[PDB]
Amino acid sequence: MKILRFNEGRWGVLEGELVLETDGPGGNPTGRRYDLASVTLLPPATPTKIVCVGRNYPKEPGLFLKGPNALARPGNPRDPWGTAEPVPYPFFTEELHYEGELAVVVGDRMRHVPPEKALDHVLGYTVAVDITARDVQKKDLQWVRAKSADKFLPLGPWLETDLNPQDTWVRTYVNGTLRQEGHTSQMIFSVAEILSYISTFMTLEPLDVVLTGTPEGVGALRPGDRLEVAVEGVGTLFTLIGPKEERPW
Amino acid sequence: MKILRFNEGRWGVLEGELVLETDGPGGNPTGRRYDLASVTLLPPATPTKIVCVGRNYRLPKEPGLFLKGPNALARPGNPRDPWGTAEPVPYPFFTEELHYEGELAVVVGDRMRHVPPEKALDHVLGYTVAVDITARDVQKKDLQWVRAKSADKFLPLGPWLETDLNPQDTWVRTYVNGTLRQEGHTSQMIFSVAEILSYISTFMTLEPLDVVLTGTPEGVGALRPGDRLEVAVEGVGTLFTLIGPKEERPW
Repeated sequence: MKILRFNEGRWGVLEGELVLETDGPGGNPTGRRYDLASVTLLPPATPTKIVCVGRNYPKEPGLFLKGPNALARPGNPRDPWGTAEPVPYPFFTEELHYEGELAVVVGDRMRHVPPEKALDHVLGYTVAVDITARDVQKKDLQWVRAKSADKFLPLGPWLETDLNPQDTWVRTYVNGTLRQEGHTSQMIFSVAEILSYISTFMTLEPLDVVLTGTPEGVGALRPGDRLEVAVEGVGTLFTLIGPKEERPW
Repeated sequence: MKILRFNEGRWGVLEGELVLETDGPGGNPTGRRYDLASVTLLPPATPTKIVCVGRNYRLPKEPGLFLKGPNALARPGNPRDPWGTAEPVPYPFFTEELHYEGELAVVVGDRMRHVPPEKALDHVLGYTVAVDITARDVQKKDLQWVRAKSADKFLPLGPWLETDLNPQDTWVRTYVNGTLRQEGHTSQMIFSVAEILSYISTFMTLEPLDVVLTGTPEGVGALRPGDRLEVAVEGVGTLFTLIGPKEERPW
């Protein structure tokens, strides 16, 4: 089942081309319905925090954080490039990378949850583009500016509630050209193991977002570049890079 | 004035020993009042994120930064009964090098994006106190300081925020089990509060009620289960917190 957030933070379930509004994620229908093209798609979550895995394609998962300010609206499939929220090419970097990833939206609070019970706390899966500024990532104290600058996390188009996270494909296309491709069965740490690990020291709240890592093929980006990340059984995330920004003031 | 959050996420202003409830932070009074001793003090903010500064007391060219998730927030001890109300910070199973760092904390009032240093402070709602709990061992080995700085309860915050203050003219003092361990004058900050907020805003938009930590003075030492911590910031207040028993295997 596809669950989405749209317009002024509304929730709904996608029924073909019809968006059936619900009271809360996957909740009872309110009675309103909208044509998919007529709504403004939003990241399918309202996270208190975003936890991301490093190399996943290490005795334990490497983790880093992104603030919610990194979230960027996904392009509406009915009009991709005309609606996707642009990721400004930062003035502080010159090594901007992209990383297509499978993303997890937590459904139930998780604290000290064993691997075998981890997926039961998942609301659904969605797609993300972990934007990275590699040049500052090497010289900064921590990856704050490198991974958590504004819009460094396009997320969407919606989440799928029924899926086998360890058996799906992630394909990233840059300007129509396939640049990344990977099978989640090749994950060093499974989604379940990742969520479980995190829960040992950090409680995951309902609707928090967890990035599962990026496959091989990470390349550079240029202003104007158009990205398309398709994840079998989930959906396709459309996002693009905006023009180079100048000095802040 | 002193603004606080209490009970079921209610906001209020402090007058002596009375908490006067308001509609939002510093908002209109509702007409309800409570005795301080009768309410459950909460961290004075509901941050979308917590941005922290690294070394900042007397050298880096730019402020070093790191994040903490809201899960790190821990209730401040109520000044009317400190040790009996403060939310304990469990001594984690994953570390054996837990350290304390008392710090001045800032609570953002108005959204900040590309704000120059000279306009920074005008966007501040107020100032409060914090203890940046740190697990030093994992901090050296892990990929990033996630469990080193963002483990549950790694951020006691409170007791409340002060709206009227000169951030660069106050003292931060940390006491452990009745003994002074840290003492720093904020005028000795490498980066001023205004510069820190400004810097952050050049790439990261700060939302209303986000929290920003401004670094810690010398005196960072090791903690032990049962330690009673007090961080006093002149003109702001005193944050009371404590370390709980060491935890064992997660499951």
